[PDB]
Amino acid sequence: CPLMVKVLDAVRGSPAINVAMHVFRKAADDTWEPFASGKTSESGELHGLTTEEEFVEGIYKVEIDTKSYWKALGISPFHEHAEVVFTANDSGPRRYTIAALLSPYSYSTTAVVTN
Amino acid sequence: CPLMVKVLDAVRGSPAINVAMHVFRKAADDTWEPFASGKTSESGELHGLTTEEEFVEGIYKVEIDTKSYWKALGISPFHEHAEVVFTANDSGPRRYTIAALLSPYSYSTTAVVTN
Ligand SMILES: CCc1oc2cc(O)ccc2c1C(=O)c1cc(I)c(O)c(I)c1
Ligand SMILES: CCc1oc2cc(O)ccc2c1C(=O)c1cc(I)c(O)c(I)c1
Repeated sequence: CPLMVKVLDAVRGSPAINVAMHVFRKAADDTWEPFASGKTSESGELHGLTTEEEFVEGIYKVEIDTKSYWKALGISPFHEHAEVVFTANDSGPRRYTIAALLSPYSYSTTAVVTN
Repeated sequence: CPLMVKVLDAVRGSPAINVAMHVFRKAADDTWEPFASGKTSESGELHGLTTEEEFVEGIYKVEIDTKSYWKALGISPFHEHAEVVFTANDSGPRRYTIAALLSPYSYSTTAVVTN
């Protein structure tokens, strides 16, 4: 699993379940082409987005549909989405977890990059 | 001052000085148009980006150049930039402070919205 996304909810103290997201890879003309997408599981995790062979060096964007999540909970949110943009680099074997902790007017995102 | 951006450095415990950012506004054809830009001062704040009359309803994106900030301190960070996308002024004019707290592999962003 070269790339996994985990989303938590800071209002309810729980995984953020059924959060949709799309992953994009930056093309040579600086546009964003779709790469993978899915919705978080009951654990707040989205697995299986890509494979080692496909996940080459480049700039990637994860767009997490936080607005729909808060709307489904009846809570007014600030952001249209949470966007995480990063370069994937080959420095030995690397697995990436992109994590996001969500509140209606704030989010915190980190990366856990391991071998 | 309807739109202000404040950036802090979580490694040094200080304002993040000389951080460049660009603000965009979504046009009716759904492209991002340039709206304003600037860099943070010694206080970590960027004031004066827009005016009440120009800052109409719309979807705005603030792209904060966090990568250049960390690279100048010798650090190779995870993110290319921090992106903040939000609908503004949908219920009348408000004042927005966008805040970002930066670490090399993580950032937290919030908004303070006042009437
Ligand atoms: C210390 C855990 C943690 O704290 C945070 C605080 C934040 O503001 C934002 C994100 C996190 C975050 C995670 O990224 C996280 C949580 C779990 I549970 C995991 O299994 C994994 I992998 C990663
Ligand atoms: C970048 C600003 C900021 O972002 C954060 C994110 C967090 O998760 C926790 C705290 C902060 C935080 C601040 O400490 C802060 C905010 C304002 I508005 C200030 O006027 C002053 I002085 C300090």
